[PDB]
Amino acid sequence: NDEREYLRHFWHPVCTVTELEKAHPSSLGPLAVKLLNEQLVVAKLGDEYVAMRDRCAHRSAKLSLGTVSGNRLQCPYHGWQYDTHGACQLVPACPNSPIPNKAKVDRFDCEERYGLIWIRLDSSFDCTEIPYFSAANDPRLRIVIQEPYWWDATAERRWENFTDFSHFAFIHPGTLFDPNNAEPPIVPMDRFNGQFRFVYDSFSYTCSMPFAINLEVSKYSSSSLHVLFNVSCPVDSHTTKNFLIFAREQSDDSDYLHIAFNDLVFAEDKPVIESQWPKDAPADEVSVVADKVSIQYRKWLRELKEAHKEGSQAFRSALLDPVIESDRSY
Amino acid sequence: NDEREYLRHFWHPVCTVTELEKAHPSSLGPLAVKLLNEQLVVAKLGDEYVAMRDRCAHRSAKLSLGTVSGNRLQCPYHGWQYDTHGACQLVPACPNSPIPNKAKVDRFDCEERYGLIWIRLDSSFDCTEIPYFSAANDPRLRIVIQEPYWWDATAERRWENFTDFSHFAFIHPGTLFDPNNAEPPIVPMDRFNGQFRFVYDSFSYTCSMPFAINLEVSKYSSSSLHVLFNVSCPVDSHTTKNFLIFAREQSDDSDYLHIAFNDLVFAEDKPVIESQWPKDAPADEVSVVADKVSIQYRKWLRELKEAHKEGSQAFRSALLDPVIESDRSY
Amino acid sequence: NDEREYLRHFWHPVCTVTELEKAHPSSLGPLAVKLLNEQLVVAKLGDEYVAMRDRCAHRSAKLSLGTVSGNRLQCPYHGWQYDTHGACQLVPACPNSPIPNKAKVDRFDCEERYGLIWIRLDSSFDCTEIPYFSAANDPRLRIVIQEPYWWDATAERRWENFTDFSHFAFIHPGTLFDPNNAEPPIVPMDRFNGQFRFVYDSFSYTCSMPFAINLEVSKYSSSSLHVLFNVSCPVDSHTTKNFLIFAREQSDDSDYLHIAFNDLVFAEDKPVIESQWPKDAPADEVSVVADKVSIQYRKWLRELKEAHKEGSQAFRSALLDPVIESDRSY
Amino acid sequence: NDEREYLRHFWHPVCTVTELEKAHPSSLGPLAVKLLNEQLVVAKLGDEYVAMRDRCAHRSAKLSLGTVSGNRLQCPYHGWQYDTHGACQLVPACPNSPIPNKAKVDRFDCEERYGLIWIRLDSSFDCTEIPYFSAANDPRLRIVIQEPYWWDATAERRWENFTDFSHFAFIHPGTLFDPNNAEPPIVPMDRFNGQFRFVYDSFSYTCSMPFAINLEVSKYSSSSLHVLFNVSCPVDSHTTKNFLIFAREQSDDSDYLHIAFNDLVFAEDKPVIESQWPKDAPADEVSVVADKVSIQYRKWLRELKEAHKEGSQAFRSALLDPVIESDRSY
Amino acid sequence: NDEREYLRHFWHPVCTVTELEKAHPSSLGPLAVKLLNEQLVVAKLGDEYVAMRDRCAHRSAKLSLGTVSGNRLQCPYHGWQYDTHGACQLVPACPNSPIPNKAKVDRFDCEERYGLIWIRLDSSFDCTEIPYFSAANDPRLRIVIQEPYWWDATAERRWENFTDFSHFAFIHPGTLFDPNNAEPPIVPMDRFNGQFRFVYDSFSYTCSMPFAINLEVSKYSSSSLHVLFNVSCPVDSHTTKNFLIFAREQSDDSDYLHIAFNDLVFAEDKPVIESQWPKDAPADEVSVVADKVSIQYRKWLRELKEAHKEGSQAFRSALLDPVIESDRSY
Amino acid sequence: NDEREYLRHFWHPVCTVTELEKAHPSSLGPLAVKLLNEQLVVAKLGDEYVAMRDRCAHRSAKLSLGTVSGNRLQCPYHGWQYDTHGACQLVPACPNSPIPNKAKVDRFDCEERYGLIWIRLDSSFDCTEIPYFSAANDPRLRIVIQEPYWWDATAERRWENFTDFSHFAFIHPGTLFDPNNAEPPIVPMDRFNGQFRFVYDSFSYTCSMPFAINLEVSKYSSSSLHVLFNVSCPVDSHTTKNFLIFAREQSDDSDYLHIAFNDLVFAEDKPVIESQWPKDAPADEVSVVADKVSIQYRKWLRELKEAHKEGSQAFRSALLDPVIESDRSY
Ligand code: FES
Ligand code: FES
Ligand code: FES
Ligand code: FES
Ligand code: FES
Ligand code: FES
Ligand SMILES: [Fe+3]
Ligand SMILES: [Fe+3]
Ligand SMILES: [Fe+3]
Ligand SMILES: [Fe+3]
Ligand SMILES: [Fe+3]
Ligand SMILES: [Fe+3]
Repeated sequence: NDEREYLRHFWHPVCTVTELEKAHPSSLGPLAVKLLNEQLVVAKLGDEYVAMRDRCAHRSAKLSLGTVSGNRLQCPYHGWQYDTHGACQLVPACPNSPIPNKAKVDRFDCEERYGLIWIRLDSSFDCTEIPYFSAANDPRLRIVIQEPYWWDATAERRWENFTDFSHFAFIHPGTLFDPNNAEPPIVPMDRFNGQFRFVYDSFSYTCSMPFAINLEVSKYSSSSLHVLFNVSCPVDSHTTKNFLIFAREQSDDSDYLHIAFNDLVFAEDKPVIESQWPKDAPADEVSVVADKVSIQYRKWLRELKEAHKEGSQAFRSALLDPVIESDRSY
Repeated sequence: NDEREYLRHFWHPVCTVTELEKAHPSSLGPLAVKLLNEQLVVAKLGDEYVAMRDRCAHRSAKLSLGTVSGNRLQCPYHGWQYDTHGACQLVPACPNSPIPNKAKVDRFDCEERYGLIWIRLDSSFDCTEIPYFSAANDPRLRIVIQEPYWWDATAERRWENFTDFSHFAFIHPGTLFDPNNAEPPIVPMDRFNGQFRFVYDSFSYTCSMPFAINLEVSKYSSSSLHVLFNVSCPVDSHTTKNFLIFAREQSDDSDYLHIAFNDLVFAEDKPVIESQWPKDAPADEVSVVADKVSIQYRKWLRELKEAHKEGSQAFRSALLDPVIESDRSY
Repeated sequence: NDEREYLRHFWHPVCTVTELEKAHPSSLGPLAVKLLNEQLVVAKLGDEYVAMRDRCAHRSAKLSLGTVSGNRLQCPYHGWQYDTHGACQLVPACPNSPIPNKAKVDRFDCEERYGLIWIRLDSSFDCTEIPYFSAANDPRLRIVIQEPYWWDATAERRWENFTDFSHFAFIHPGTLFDPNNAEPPIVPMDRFNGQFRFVYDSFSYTCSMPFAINLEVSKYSSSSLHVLFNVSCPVDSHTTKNFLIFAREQSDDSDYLHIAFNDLVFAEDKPVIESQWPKDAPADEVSVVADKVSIQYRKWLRELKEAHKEGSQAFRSALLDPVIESDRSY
Repeated sequence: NDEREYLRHFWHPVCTVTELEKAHPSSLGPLAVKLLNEQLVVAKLGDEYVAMRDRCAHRSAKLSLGTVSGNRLQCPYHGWQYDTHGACQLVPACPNSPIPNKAKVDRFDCEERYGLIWIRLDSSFDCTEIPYFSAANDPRLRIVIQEPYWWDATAERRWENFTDFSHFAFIHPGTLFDPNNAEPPIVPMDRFNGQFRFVYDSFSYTCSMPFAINLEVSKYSSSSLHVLFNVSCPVDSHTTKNFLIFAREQSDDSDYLHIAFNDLVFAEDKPVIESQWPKDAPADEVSVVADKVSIQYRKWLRELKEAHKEGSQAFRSALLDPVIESDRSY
Repeated sequence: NDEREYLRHFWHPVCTVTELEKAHPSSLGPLAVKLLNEQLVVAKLGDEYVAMRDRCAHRSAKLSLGTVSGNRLQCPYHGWQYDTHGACQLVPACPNSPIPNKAKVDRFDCEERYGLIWIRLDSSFDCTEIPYFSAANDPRLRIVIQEPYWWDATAERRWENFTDFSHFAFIHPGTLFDPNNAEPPIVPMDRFNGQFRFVYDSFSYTCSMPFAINLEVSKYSSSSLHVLFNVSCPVDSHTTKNFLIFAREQSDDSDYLHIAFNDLVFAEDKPVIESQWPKDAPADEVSVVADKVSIQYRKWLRELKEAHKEGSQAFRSALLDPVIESDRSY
Repeated sequence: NDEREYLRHFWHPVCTVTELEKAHPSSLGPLAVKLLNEQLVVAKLGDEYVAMRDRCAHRSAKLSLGTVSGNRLQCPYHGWQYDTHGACQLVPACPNSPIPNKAKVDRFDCEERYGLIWIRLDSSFDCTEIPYFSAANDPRLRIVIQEPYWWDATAERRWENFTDFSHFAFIHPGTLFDPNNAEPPIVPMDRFNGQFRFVYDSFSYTCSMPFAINLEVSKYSSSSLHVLFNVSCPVDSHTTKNFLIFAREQSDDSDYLHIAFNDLVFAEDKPVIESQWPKDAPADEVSVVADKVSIQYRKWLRELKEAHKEGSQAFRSALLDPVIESDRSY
């Protein structure tokens, strides 16, 4: 249902690498996944992470109950095998007949990065990249990948909560609220290279549109820096599979000191954000000046929506044209 | 859809008072309630039981997850606070900024009586009143408020089961059937003051429309009184939250003796009334002579539903115009 | 919804006889059954098994919560009695007044055979008959009736699964796959007397349309016959209630030896056939040559569907007209 | 613990035959049974039903997790095979070396009768036999074997419950109590051939000691006989596994008509008999005159207990010596 | 097991009055209860709360599954009736025989007070009274009786927690810890009339030995007073059924404002107190000067233990001899 | 009782390091653990993994419910704090009073190695060391620490299952059985340095007594290594917490490929080893030639158990004295 069609051009994370390896005893998958209400299967065929529609072209069985055979995905029902382009190469019942030309299942751009598996459902605008994680490569940093966490909220609403400042005092009094710096500021926001960028005082955001946040917290550079990377998988209209990867300089402490803390603040948000109805933000919400980030976010998604209808070039401009508001130089 | 629109003009019970006090440790509420598919929140602000739509005007969190602070209801997300008129009176993020005029939520007529909280969603026709309970104030009687009991059944069908005389022999054979009173009488039924009134020998029904039933019983076992006040709340298309208050003259025995008995009668009804399908009674049900109470009630509802269409006064007339069939005065 | 209407003309099994006896302590029933999204009640009235809409004419209660009384079915709410023709013959509340002419509930052809209760919702074409079980009569044979097994898949897909050959190697490797007889044959299929007939080499299939299969196996081991009779009740758009009656001539062994093995092959099919989506076979399924039985079955159903809209005798032609493709005498 | 040792000399039922067949997909078993706090395994070896300690000689694994292999039982751990005499005849790890003389597990008299598997743990007295079911042979009769029902009560208390008369009015008011035959008779009891015999007026009891009851009912309605055969497996100190086989000559009705009614009377007994504490009847129980059957049963058990410590032929006397109290010919 | 024998002379609460009325639809009971490992049944026979051993003298069935008939308790098995002295008065099976003299079940002192039902298992020292609740009678005070709450701890350990001062800072930081008055004092303790008495600054304890606490909190008499009455039922060696009744002057607020708060502080204690092992305080616990109350408590229980062995007069002295430590005059 | 007393002199693993870090959000612990029926608490105080009895010296709360504060473990009840020696260093209630000398809890030898935490309950014989893991430090190998897996089985029987050669054909037929290596060899077994050593062709076992097993495998499938280190922890009379660490040379594949495989092997063992009864192997088990490893191990344990009785040095000798059967050097 096509108010969300523009979302198909972006790269979305569907599972962790370790979720795929855990899925089937072979460690190759297949793993079933759902993205923007599409039912897909992921599997490692050879050296490629391949993503096809989880529906076989023959009698419509789910390839995710199949098995990986060599470099192919084998349907569990009558054993057809599919190659990295989703084409059937073996029909065991008539191995000497021709393979019908329609014996084919849709395939989607599937690439690994940062420890997660990303899928891009519609490549026809050739102008979106996998979101940016600042801490990959940086060898001073230890990187932990938390289990995915699922919310009954939309990627847009989850996004907005992660970049929200006004809510600390009420949802996170014990864990995030700084009573001396109690009231949030207004900050300039830049569009650059498909990302939103803004800073605090020091927290620095690089939000690859639509659903990814890259938050670099430094302790006025004195101590040492901490990076949060949080991206929402729009599973369906009501649901998100949410991924948090975090990196830290100070690696001497326990990973589960941080994992529990993150876990805690997410548990504080979840019941509120899930309560918001209607699940998608209607046009009768009343804002005030602290909501700059949420408004600017919605402004740009609307433009990306309209730009999409106009077509490829319009969308490329909408996404990548810079819109600088601050003094920082690019 | 809006075939139930007329029902919004009546007072409906949403919860017992204890339910609201129990809902949150402050004993002030808030408590969430569903009335005719509407999501509402109920709270004690100062001296008032207040009812609002359970949806914040900022970013649409459920206020039922919030907390009562002072004489206002404070949202869980960013702590906007709403007064007894549903107007925001504090935006914690910009305390030195003026509150938007649209920063308000719908408020509803909300009044406590008999130990229950009543809400009127539409007050425009200004002509409905909270059902009549005969045993309030009468200091000779001991009143008990059972816990709400829920049925997968509509308020109309719950009402028809309660005033039905024909089911005693079959659903309640060992608890309410009188062997040599096995065939039900046809009875005069008057409309007075927006109530149905009729008796049976005694059993004296005073049913404030649409969903309340007040049954006084001058026992053939006592020469002393016993009173059943039952009111169905239509929470949605398929289910009711049902309330039972009963008073008794012979107040010397255990409350639970009668509570257990009522609970058993309802247990005998419940499966059968839930089995009735469609949930709303269609035109092809075939009534008989002994269904006089069923018929008059469907007739009055149908008239009231029509009157609602033709506007305020035609409704006030269909409710309040008297119609006498028996030989009593009023 | 008129897409499945032609199926109402066939006899469908809804329950075993032992199901009807177990369903109520009388052993006469009533038992609630669902067929083609119709809610029905079955009860034993005298010497007849009769079937009615499980919805009482009076106030729409479910007669399946009622009791059998002599030779009628008694609604649990107000006690109306319905005879074998679905006619109300007693109304307790006015046992003298005349019973209305609308005091009837629809009655459906219902007759027991093979230990199953079969229902024909539409009899206006008068050309359909209960499926053919080869092994009734045959006193050389022991007949076990397995308990109904439910799947989340449609009767057609269930059917195509039962008659499939290509799948043995992949979902039944250790239970049905013969490595010698590893690749599937294409074999003549006859239409005779409304049944599909075809044979293997020694497996003889007789398939009373649409959802019944009678398979005779003259195993390559001795002179010891085996018959499997499998038939799918289409209870709604997504689910089947399936029955299996099996007969064997080597009958000195335990029934549970064959029940376990039967159950195991069904356990292997189930997750896969259930996985198939959409539940109903769409036009974009790619067949190969080995799918002959599938494609001929689907083609015959289509003729039966479109014969139905023509009228009575067009259907009877499409169903019963012989169409023989092999050299066998009928 | 030597308080219950005399019971090891009787045949006790441990499972139905259909239990043994259902317990493993071969239908040969093995099935684990518990009797008099002994853990046993039952399996079908060729034409014999054999019973062994469910504890393998080698490393003490449970043979009930094993498989039947030809005419032996195969331990699941290291594959030792035991024959009908409980002797190991194969040791895979050294199939040439001599099998030790201790490579044996205890074997117990085990023979099928009436559709049940019966076990005699001690055969050294050679004077006990499987209880007497009156209705085997009788081709006028249909014999139903109900599924075993478990109670948390001892076999004696189960027994005294079955033969009780005073309780009908209070736990079976609506199912067995006759208000005409309201008060219980005292009736002669004979000991003959190791059974208690007594009759009512038309109920004839034959009770093969200790825990079996054969009750024949020539009802006051016509010439239609009914037999109930009930027997308690003492599985430990606190619990019974009880069996009921029932036969009827009026056999045109459903089995489930009698199974439900049977089950209902047992449902009524169960909570009460289970409530009795201590589970074993202490000396301070106060009888009245109507407890004749109870007191004679308990007295006979005591003689059987103390005859046991004397030795073989003292027991056989106490058990089999006739002791007739009525005027009937044996 | 007889380290706890002295406890049988005290009055113990076993249930609330409303627990007895809820237990059976008659509102008369019977209700089963367990005290110091004794299995008892409570029932209202006439105007008396009667308590007997929950074991019938005939065949050992539990009278708690019976019913109250007139002024008697009727066993559920064979219908014997027991009067307020535990004597059988009716044997329905031989209504014209003599009633055996042993047809009797033990009866125990059973009296209601404060809304609870108290049982005294051993009256032979005639020198213990039901604990003292300061707020009964006082008409300025509203009295609420919370549902009983069960802990896996002993009455002695639960007692000591309720009178503990040192633990606020750690188990109740959010709810009871007063940071300005952070460290506990040492207070003089008096023995008077079987009660311990001590005060704070103002909290005033009157602990009727062994297991009852009566805590009067006044707000330096300025505002208004609040009374907590908490008593532990020593169910068995590991378990307590705990009763809290509380009274307040200020009755204008919700009962469930206090009930939730109490509930909260109990939830804070429960997992700690349950963790203490061994469950009974062994002789190797190390005390410090803040533990005066716990030591003095243990000193007196030991003396009551020894006094009991010496006999009645010794015990009466131990319990009632005054031992004044403060200046207050008696 | 103290037949397992000798086991207290060995180092035993109680938890993985992550288990301790995960146990409480601080990542410092505490974590409760049971070792040989002893209740202990483990925490990271400063630089040390500390193990104490999980029982406060004040009033016996479990310190595992407490929190780590500074370099001490703080009790949940009154907040006594214990240093790395189990001595209380702070009594919050009387900070200006001296701490009692008996205010201390038993402390135990506690050391981290290989990612597990080891405890030695008795250090008096000072002659045991933490088991040997061959693949620590070897930088060519990738080490994985599985989650602890629990078995209702003793450490002795778990060990015997792991070194057993005779069960492959039966418990693991499709996962570890080699068809033409179906009969197990008898092998030389040496005692060195308190370890059993033996090989099989290769498979090289190094089993530090009593419960550790270090198995190196130079594959016949690779010419590269794979290492299994398995150690059972006896938590009580009937159960074990089992640890598996494995290293591999070919580190290029998914950890989960092997994790899933190990988990499947254990799944095949588990039911069978749990079925073994009695839990501790009695003298009447009949061993055969192929049980050489079983026999030598029971022999060495029995000797060690005896040596413990005769004192420190006789034990140190029975553990450490070498005994060579093969032709290798050491
Ligand atoms: S469905 Fe995939 S092979 Fe038939
Ligand atoms: S959503 Fe309610 S205050 Fe922001
Ligand atoms: S609804 Fe069936 S009898 Fe009235
Ligand atoms: S334990 Fe039974 S074969 Fe070894
Ligand atoms: S047990 Fe109480 S009457 Fe028989
Ligand atoms: S019990 Fe641990 S500090 Fe008191
Ligand atoms: Fe947040
Ligand atoms: Fe009713
Ligand atoms: Fe199949
Ligand atoms: Fe009975
Ligand atoms: Fe406390
Ligand atoms: Fe193994």
